Amino acid sequence: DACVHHIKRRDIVLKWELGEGAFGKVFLAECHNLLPEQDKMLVAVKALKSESARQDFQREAELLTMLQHQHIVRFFGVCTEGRPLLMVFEYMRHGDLNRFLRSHGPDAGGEDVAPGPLGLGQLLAVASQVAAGMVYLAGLHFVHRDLATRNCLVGQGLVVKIGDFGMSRDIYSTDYYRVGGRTMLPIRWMPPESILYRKFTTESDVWSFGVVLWEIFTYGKQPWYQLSNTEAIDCITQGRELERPRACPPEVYAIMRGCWQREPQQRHSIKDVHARLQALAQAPPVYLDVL
Ligand SMILES: Cc1cn(-c2cc(NC(=O)c3cc4cc(c3C)C#Cc3cnc5ccc(nn35)C(=O)NCCCCCCCO4)cc(C(F)(F)F)c2)cn1
Repeated sequence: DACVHHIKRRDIVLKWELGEGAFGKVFLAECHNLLPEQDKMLVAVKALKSESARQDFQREAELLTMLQHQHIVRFFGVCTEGRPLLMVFEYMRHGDLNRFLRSHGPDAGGEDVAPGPLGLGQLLAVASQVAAGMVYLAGLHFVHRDLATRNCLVGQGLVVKIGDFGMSRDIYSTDYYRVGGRTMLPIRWMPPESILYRKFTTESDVWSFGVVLWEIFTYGKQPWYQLSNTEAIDCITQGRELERPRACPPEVYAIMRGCWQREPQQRHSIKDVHARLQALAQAPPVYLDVL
């Protein structure tokens, strides 16, 4: 049921590689006649590799065209015209959110970003945008299962959008727990009911967002980095919480804990978390200076 848009291979011109995963690589490419205002624009093309993949390929592209929001990474279509199989994405020049945060933690000044550490309003801006994307998926009633900064992209103008890599399992292999197995769980981002009861719901995503929110104010630092995977599981199932980041106001840390209520339905909705963050984000400097 291909209701997903298609792109002729001839309109796609690979320039160079951006990154690589076990199951695929990403290229920067020129895409002609894709958008009307740009006769030529830049896209990020993912090439695959398997009959399991060619069948899997269709499923994700259906999903990707399906969820299109202002804070979900734009998905233009696919090139099924012969092989290799391609997926055409909007190009986000600042890379994933984790790299971006780490590059602007203390300790340069560029086109989109002020010199040195990201400001409180900027840190809040980044968090607000991710929330909105999670608000969208929650309305669509989808669960991300792997919400982390490594799966969020930053675009020119400091635009943050949600994606689901990758890539993530490869470049950030230290962020996953290998179960034998043979799968991998980002245990440091998962709530107690997911580690114990193996349940992943919408209210499991707010827990993930708090950890993402934690990540943002720690400038990309891994949660429970001082702990091993087994030791991390212990702390999480025993109700121990991540300490307040230095760059995090007591007002904002209260939001994290609201996402970290042990019982799934005692947590706040993602609509409610986004609203508090956006207000803080849009808040006048005067209000934030004394925060
Ligand atoms: C089971 C299941 C999963 N999903 C599901 C899958 C996805 N797919 C991806 O997230 C995805 C996947 C991927 C690339 C991109 C993305 C976006 C991009 C990119 C991109 C655009 N500009 C740049 C600039 C630099 C770099 N990358 N980019 C860079 O430095 N890249 C690093 C290169 C790593 C190479 C490995 C290839 C990884 O392959 C999204 C969602 C959802 F819903 F979130 F949108 C859901 C649905 N069902």
